Amino acid sequence: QNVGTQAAEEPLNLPISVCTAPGNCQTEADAVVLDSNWRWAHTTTGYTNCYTGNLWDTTLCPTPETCTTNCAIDGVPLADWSGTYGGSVTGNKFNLKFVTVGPYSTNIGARTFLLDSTKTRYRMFQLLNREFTYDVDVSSLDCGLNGALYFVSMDADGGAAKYPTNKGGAKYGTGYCDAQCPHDVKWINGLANSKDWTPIPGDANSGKGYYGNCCAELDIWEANKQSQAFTTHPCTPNDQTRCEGVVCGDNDSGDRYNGMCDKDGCDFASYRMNDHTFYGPGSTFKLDSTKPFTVVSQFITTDGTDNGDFKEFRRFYVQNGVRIENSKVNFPGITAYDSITDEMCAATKGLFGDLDDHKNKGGMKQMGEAMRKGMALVMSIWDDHDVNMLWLDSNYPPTGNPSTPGVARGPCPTTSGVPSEVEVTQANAVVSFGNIKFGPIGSTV
Repeated sequence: QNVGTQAAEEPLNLPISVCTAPGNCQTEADAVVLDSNWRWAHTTTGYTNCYTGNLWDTTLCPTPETCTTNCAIDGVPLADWSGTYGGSVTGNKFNLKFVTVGPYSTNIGARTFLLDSTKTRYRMFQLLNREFTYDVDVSSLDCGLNGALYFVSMDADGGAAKYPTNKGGAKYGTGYCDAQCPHDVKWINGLANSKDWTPIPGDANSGKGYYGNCCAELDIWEANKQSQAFTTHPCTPNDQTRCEGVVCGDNDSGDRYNGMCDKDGCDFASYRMNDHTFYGPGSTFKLDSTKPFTVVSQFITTDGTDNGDFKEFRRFYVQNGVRIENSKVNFPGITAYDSITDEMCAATKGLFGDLDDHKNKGGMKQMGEAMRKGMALVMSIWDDHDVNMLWLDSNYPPTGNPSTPGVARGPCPTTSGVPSEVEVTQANAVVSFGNIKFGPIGSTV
């Protein structure tokens, strides 16, 4: 995309801490940028929309190459972050509102990325043999909503170096890809994704174009107050790849397990792994989701070095000063795993009857190659038009028997999560991600 002249791009400052040992950290002066999907797209030398609601203007955008010539994406000034998009920062805490009813329109959901101290590139994290940690508040997110923090194998400059027609790069939140190979990305490989664009029924704001955009993804946190998961999604290859046909692994053509990305990923979700009491909204759960807590993630390698292969994603929590170890897998004949490993993935997927696409895509080792190259940090809040978040917090499939291992993922009703309902009932939901810390293992708490 070209860049417009109607509004200055002003990302929100967000300090994080880079640590060398327990309680010994230095501030890093980073900032948050809005994904280019949420930006106003209009004529390059005027005011006229190129995209409105969930459609491209067919006169300005008869083809992607003409679309891209005629149109531009514009900036988000400070005032609009809060007024239009519902983003704000207080000290080292970032807050994202699910629904923001602005002056002249309504915004639903948000995806944002962390920029480095220059505000010119994404802050890339090389996660192998490191620990990443943050404080979270999800007490106001219920069934159907997801406040997610995760990493993806985006390019640090948004693709600007590879794609000449991308003039915005990271400064305009360009280049989003993930292991779902999404077709709802509006700009891919520096071009409008306007070919064969189709609105999403029941989503006034989105559609799906001809291409998708795939890359590896490491989900640190997929959650609401009812259920939470962490998940590895390798791809072959791991880097940003525009896809079409079977390579995207589209759910709608029966191709979920035929594409380049592991779509299901290898998940550790406490409730699905059969500990219903570990996490939930109340003081008698082990971890109380009505209150804020710290989430620690350790990326362990085969040799304890930056050069080894990734072998294990470990997790623990701290809440009101109390260290809380992860829950464990709880099924007869299955070892009580408390972390993600290749072995854990094969045992659990074998029990659940799930295809081990994680292993087919090269497993922990392949996931770690992505982490070694460096991944971008994403913070988002969203509802789910395809499956109503039932995969995260209910029975999936909803017709499945919940005593069958793998089906039950949380206590929410199978009728929950309908976007038109949650956008009313949960209009005030807000996720907070704060006090981010990154360092060697053992250094962040």
